[PDB]
Amino acid sequence: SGNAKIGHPAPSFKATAVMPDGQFKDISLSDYKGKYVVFFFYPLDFTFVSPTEIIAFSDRAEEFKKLNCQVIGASVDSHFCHLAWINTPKKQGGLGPMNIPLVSDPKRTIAQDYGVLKADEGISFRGLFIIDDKGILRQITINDLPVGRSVDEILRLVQAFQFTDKHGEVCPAGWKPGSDTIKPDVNKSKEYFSKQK
Amino acid sequence: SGNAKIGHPAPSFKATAVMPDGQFKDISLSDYKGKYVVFFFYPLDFTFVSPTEIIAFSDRAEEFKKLNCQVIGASVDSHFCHLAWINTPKKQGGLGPMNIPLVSDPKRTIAQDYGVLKADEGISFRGLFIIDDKGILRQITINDLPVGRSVDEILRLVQAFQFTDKHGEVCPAGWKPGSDTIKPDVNKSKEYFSKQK
Amino acid sequence: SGNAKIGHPAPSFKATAVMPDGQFKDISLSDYKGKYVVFFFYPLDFTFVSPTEIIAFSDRAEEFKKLNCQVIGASVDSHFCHLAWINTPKKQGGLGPMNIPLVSDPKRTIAQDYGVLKADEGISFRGLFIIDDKGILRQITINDLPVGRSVDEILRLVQAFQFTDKHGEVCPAGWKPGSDTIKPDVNKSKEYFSKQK
Amino acid sequence: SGNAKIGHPAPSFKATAVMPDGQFKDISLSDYKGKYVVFFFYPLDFTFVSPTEIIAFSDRAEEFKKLNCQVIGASVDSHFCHLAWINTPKKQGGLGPMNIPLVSDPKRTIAQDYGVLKADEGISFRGLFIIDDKGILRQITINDLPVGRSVDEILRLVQAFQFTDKHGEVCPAGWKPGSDTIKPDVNKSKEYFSKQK
Amino acid sequence: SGNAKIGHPAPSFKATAVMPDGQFKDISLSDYKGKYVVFFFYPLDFTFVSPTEIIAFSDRAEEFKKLNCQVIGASVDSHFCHLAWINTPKKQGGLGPMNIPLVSDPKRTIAQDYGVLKADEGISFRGLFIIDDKGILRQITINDLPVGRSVDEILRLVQAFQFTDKHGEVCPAGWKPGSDTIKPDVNKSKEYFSKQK
Amino acid sequence: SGNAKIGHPAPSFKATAVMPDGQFKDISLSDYKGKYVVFFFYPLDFTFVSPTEIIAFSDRAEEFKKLNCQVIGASVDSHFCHLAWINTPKKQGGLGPMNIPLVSDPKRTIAQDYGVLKADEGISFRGLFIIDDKGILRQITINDLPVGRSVDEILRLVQAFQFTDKHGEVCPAGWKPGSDTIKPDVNKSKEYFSKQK
Amino acid sequence: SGNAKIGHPAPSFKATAVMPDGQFKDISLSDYKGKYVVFFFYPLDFTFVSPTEIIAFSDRAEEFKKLNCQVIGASVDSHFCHLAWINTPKKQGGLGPMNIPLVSDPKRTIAQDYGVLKADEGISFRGLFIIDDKGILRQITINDLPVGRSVDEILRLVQAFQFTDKHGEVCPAGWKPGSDTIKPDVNKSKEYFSKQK
Amino acid sequence: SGNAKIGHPAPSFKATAVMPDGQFKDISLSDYKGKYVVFFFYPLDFTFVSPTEIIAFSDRAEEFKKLNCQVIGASVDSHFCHLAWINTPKKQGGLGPMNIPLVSDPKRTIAQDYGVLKADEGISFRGLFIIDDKGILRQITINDLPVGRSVDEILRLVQAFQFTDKHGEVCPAGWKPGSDTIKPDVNKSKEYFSKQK
Amino acid sequence: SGNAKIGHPAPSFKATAVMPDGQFKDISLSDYKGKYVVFFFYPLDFTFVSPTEIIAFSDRAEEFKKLNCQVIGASVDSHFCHLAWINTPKKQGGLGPMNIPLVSDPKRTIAQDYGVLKADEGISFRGLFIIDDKGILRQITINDLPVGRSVDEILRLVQAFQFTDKHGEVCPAGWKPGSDTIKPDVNKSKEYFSKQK
Amino acid sequence: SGNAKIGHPAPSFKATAVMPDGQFKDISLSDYKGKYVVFFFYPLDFTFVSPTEIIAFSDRAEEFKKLNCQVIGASVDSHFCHLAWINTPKKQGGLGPMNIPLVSDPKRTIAQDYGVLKADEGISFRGLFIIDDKGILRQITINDLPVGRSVDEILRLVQAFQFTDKHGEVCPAGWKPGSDTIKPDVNKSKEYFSKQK
Repeated sequence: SGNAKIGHPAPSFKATAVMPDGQFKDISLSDYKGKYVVFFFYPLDFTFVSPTEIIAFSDRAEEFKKLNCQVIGASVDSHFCHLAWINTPKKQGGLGPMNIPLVSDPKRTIAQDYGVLKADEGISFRGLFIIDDKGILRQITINDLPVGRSVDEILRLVQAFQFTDKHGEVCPAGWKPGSDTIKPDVNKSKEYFSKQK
Repeated sequence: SGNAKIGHPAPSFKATAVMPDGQFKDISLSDYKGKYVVFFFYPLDFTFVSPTEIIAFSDRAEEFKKLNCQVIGASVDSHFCHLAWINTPKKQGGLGPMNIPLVSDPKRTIAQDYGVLKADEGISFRGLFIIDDKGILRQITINDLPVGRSVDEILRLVQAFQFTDKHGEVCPAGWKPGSDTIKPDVNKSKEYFSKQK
Repeated sequence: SGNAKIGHPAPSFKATAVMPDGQFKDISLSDYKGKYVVFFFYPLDFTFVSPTEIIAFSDRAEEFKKLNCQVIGASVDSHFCHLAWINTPKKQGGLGPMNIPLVSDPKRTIAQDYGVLKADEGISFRGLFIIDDKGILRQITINDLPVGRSVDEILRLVQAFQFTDKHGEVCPAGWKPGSDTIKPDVNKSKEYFSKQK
Repeated sequence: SGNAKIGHPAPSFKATAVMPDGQFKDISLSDYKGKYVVFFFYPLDFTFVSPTEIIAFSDRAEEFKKLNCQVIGASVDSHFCHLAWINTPKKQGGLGPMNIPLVSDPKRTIAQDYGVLKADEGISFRGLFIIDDKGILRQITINDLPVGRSVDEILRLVQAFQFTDKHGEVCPAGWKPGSDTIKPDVNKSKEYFSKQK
Repeated sequence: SGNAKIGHPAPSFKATAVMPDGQFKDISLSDYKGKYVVFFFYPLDFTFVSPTEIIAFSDRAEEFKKLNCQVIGASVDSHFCHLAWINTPKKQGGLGPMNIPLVSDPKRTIAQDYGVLKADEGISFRGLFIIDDKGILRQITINDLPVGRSVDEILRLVQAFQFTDKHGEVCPAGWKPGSDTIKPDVNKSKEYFSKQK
Repeated sequence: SGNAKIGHPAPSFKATAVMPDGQFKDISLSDYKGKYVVFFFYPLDFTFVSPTEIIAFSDRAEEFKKLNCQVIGASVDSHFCHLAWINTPKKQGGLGPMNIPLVSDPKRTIAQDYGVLKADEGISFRGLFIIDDKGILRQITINDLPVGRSVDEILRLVQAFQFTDKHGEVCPAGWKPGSDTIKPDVNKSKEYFSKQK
Repeated sequence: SGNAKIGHPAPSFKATAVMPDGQFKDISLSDYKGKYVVFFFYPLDFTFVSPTEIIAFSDRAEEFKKLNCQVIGASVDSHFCHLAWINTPKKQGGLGPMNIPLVSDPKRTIAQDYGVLKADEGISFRGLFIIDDKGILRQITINDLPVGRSVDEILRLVQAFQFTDKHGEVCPAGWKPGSDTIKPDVNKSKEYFSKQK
Repeated sequence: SGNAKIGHPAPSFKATAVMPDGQFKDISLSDYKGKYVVFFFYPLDFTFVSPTEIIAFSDRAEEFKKLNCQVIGASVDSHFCHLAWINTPKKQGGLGPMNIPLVSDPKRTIAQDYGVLKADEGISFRGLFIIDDKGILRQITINDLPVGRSVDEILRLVQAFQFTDKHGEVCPAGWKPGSDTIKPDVNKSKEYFSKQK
Repeated sequence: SGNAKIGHPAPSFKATAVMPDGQFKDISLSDYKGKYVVFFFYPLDFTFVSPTEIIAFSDRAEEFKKLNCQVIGASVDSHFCHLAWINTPKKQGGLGPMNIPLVSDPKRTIAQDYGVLKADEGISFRGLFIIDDKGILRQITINDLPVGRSVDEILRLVQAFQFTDKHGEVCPAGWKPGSDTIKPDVNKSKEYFSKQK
Repeated sequence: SGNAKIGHPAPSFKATAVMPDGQFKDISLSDYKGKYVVFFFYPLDFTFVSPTEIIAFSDRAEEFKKLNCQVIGASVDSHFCHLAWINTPKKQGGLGPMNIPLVSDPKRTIAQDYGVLKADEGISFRGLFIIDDKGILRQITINDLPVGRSVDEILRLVQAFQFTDKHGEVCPAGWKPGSDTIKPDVNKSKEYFSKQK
């Protein structure tokens, strides 16, 4: 969990990234205070699972946008290496044009802060972080190096967390838009448990 | 995450537990050595979101068993409390009969070892952990209190890691049984991008 | 025991509690300045000796009210577990309606502060503390698990104390209202010593 | 309480004491292993509440021997001061012939180990420790100066404990020889709850 | 010696004492400012050598008042014990009426302050401290437990110092009033050595 | 004071001294085991109250030899300074021949051990010690600088100590050879308190 | 400079490199014990001054080889990066085929060891070290980011060092093969200075 | 190395130097802001590679002045040891007149600050630091004792840096005045790369 | 050297000396500010080499006066000792009248300061220090115990140091008044060296 | 001063020196255990007092040779500076043919050990140390820079010590060969003091 604890302000940071239009702007998590943010880390540039999951995100970038949610990727590689990677063709193992910002963390501080730094390699694991509109860490997901994440599950989550923040109800197990939620009140909750069995 | 580090042995533990046939028993992580384990904490017994997750896991227990994987719940609550809750009918917010064991971590030391303890409440967060038959932790998943987790996603994840553990290939984003995988070699990986891109 | 010392103010604390009217409320020791307080811990909820000790106190609650004294009980169990227990009938091992508020000490801090923490189990022994309307500890009592306490001996004590408070005349051994008291002076004490044998 | 923790070996001690027959003699708490012990402190000699306590314990010392229970009393006063006090007629604030032994804790180390020391004046409060035949502390009772203790209650305790020892069964609230006990098992306990109320 | 240094101000103290008249009165060493003071300690109350000493001073008291000198004795025994001792026919070791005050040092602190505390026994030694009107310790005497002190010799000392305090001269070996003295000047000294041996 | 504690062996020492026969030797406390010793310091050589005090001893040397007691003097002055003082006419303020050994402590270590070292002046106070044949410190006497000490008094003591040593009785206050002693026993002591007045 | 000190063994290291024949190999600096080594660091990959420096070395490699001198390049970038770079057309800013191993140092330990890490960027400066066939560092050269080094100069140094390692003489300023060298003696030195200056 | 880091203000210093014009003078690196400074250390006065190195800089000095660059030499040798040497004809090994100041560092503090001190001998290595007009160090060159340096290379470097300084373009390897340079921009850098092999 | 640093303010001190005109006086080194000072130490009083050294300075004091130089003797011996020793016939190993102050350092603090205390003895080595008219120490001379210093050499030194302070010229080896001195200039020094052999 | 202490072994050292026969060699104070040794420091080569001092010792070298004493010079200057200055003719300010070795102390650690280092300047005061054939320091002489030492005296001192070590007598002030001495015994010395006055 590093220094990022769920329920608390997510570790801040200011890094150089590759915007969805080429060119290098200095992005800060803080610049998004007001929008949800799916900040995810991936191992190394020019590897395998990575391009598959980072492309999967850029492509669906719109779906997240319709949720006032800004996705943001990051690795320990330099921005120059990031650019070179996006220019590389997909069929060739590259990312190709991106609709998502890609952050570089060559100090590995952003990594240490989020506790996803595989020290023995100076690499970061497949950590994903869902921090909300106010800056509070709401979900954290880490996978070992051989297994990619699921944009769908991560979408489900954001919607989920966005619901609760505005309805004072809680999302039962495996909730999805339309599913039954429940009132977190000893009495009021029985209106949910009752219609179960 | 506290002490649990993906890629290393999952912190061990010895704790009292209410087995599926009712009745207590001292359980140890090691006991389950040789098969996958999905260890998951939930804040408190008699709550609202928790009951849904725990029950979802119980019922889907066979699915996990087929996957040669043991599901184990966990909470700071005492076994006496656990039992009492399982003994409460579902329509009253109770668990009902269980197919899974519910460990009890009253010294809050286990939650500690899994960096899932919400110190300001002596209660754990909605953290999940999947460790493999060799004892190494392969994936940490943590949710803020309001949003329940997804059994399907965990199943996907277990299947994933298993696939990679026995095949020597890696799993692309969103991978599921049937999907294409990518040979983690610089060259032999083109056979994947050459089409799956 | 712990930070609780006979003579000095009683370790402060603020915890959630289940109010007599079956309602959650954050209570503080301090909110009782001006009244004597009998603060007692009990191992766990849904146990055996314990339910006898608190119904004892809950039933004979008026007897303390007469003596302007609040009886507050507490264990490390969640206020959800607490309510659940009070909702379990007595013939089934429950508590049934209470006239005494029950407190949840999940972070174990209150038990640690009063020295009644049974480390190796994250449980509290059966410690009872009687505190005067000024807030300073007057009498402390701890029983090992198997042996429940005596609601009469507390009654006796809470009375003997309020007596010394208003008379500056000490209570001899086995004292009870009506019993002869002895004057704390070298001479005015024989008025008690000669009148015995 | 000090180094005195219930469930653990009661703080050892070796002091000079004034035997029942007069005659001084260094005795050690270990000397009484194999027998239950009622070790109690009293503020000072030639005081008030105190003698009412040590004679009461001395006279009913019979009932304790009938329980293979040794009673020992102590104060920071020297042994020469204890003899002089047993040799001072009751009717004059004195003790008179003693059945139980009184130990002198001049260096105050014993009061410290049991944490009954009232530092602000080199005196010990009214603390009582009922320790058993194995040497483990089973009950701690401590009183503020103005209020003497109850030999009946301590009797009840020394009785209740020995009961639980030999019966692996537990004594409810207010238990006294004859009254129903309860058994520490979710099912068997019902036998107790099923009745009462 | 603990804190008592010759030539420096004697360690201050404020203890409860049994006054010559009979009542208990807090007394501070400073209270006797302006007067000389012979302060002495004795092991215990109800001992042997001790009372003989205490009695020697309580009587010769006048001789001391003559020398504008206050006398005070002390032990670690309580004041209650102190009184009980004076209220004991001197025929059987009591002290009987006292013209001197008996100081109670239960905290063992003032003793510690003079460095006459026999820690291994929590009892003081036969320490004698002569501190003058200006409040500064002028002489220290300490005897093992067996042998008492000498009111005579102490009287010679008090006498001696006072002399030098006024005449700016020094008293040679075993000097009693009326004996030659010597002017502390290389030259003026001759007036003594010449008239001597 | 210092390390020299009453009850334990006197701190050892090996210094250079001027023997009663002229010429120097290296003495050690130890060289005197089996015989009582009276070790006394004195401020400076060629002073006043000092020679009066020291000559007093060399003279009565015998009365001490008779008690199998060796007397030894010490100051921070070199041994050459000692030898020059003895060769200075008594009338001139010298010592003249001596029958007592005088040791030098030019490193103040012996004075520091006995805690008679007036640091601010690098001079030793008027401290005297009496150590038994077994070598343990029995009495310690220290006077400020302007007042000598009585040989007659430190003679009585040595006799008082040798007595208690071989008789099993204790020398009351003011004891002197031939005076009433008393047996330290609650009973066998009354043979003394009774025959008082 | 870091842990690199001319005169002592150059800091040992083992990292994954990309060999000339393409292909990854874990190289260790000891692997070349026996031949001179010109180890050099360069900022990042896909930069400017850097690739002009690296291909300049790959192209002139044979010159070093004739000198039994292994050359090795290094940067913080991953090996997958170093590979994607060599597989980039020189005109495209790439490196093209390479004739020297390019080590990866993602943990910045190697940089830190040679003290060429630019902390504020986690990028290495343009540092080059030339260590001999015994493993000891003989020369260190470092340039601020914006100015590339000069292969000619390196060549000259390697020759000059090798020259001295074999001719027991020393190379003067500006020296190139076939230039006047000098005897490190006070006399044969004149052989240079004289017929010269 | 030491306290000198390229990118930061070059360690400061002030020491006694022999001006090119003979006669002492306390020089300070700060006296040179506004202009580049090539600062070089050398082992010892009256050595071999040294004279050739310093005499070499002394001569080409005009080429540096041309470049608005001050050159300064330094050794642990005194100012006197220095002068004597300069006042020695080259044919004998001396330096002969100079056009460069020679700093003296008997304290060895300037060397430690530059990390060029050879502790085992209290002599420095052949370290040369070229620092710019703003005080910030730009290049560090250190050779082992046996091998002299190239005044040519320095020259190229001082030139190279001055260039990058004034032009905002980067100098490829080997770069000399006239040589091609690249625009440090992803795109604009291409107009140089396409012009290559 | 202790704190005695050549070229630094000689260590200050205030001690009780024995003035020439008989009698005692608290003297300080700052008292002699304005004149040169030859502060010499000597082991012990009443010894051998010492008096021969001190009466040598006493005897030739006028010569040091003619240079505005105060000579001061020092020893750890008390001022009383000093006086007795000066008041002892030379033929008897005494000093006889003294025209020089003899300071007393019974606290060894002054000796520790001039680092000449022979700690393992309490005595001091034959150390002499000559400090100038500004308080700065200009020469330290200390001999082992059996070899005495020579007043002549000390006179030569004072003359030389004073000379230098006046003519800003250094005195060659062995210099005496009238001897050829040298100008501390590289050039103007040839006036000395060239006029040599 | 430093680690050099009169009466203890002289701080050992090993340094390269320039033997009288020219051309280097590494000597160690140790290479002399058997011959007296006069070791002297001088601030700098090519200065002023210094030369006059060392050519002074070098000339009278035979003086000590016949006293089995070995003179040794030293300074921070390199052996190279040493030599250059040696070959420098006296009339130019140089030394010329030496008959004494001149160790070199570039580490400035030998001066440190001899507490003759002048830190602030990196030089060493004019300190001279005469150690005996057994390695123990006997005399330390240190002058401030401007004033040279005196061979004559040093010669006198070596002679003195040799005499004391050889005859068991001590040398009064200004002692020279032939001068009489005192037999270091109280009475025996008397045959010296009488021959005076």
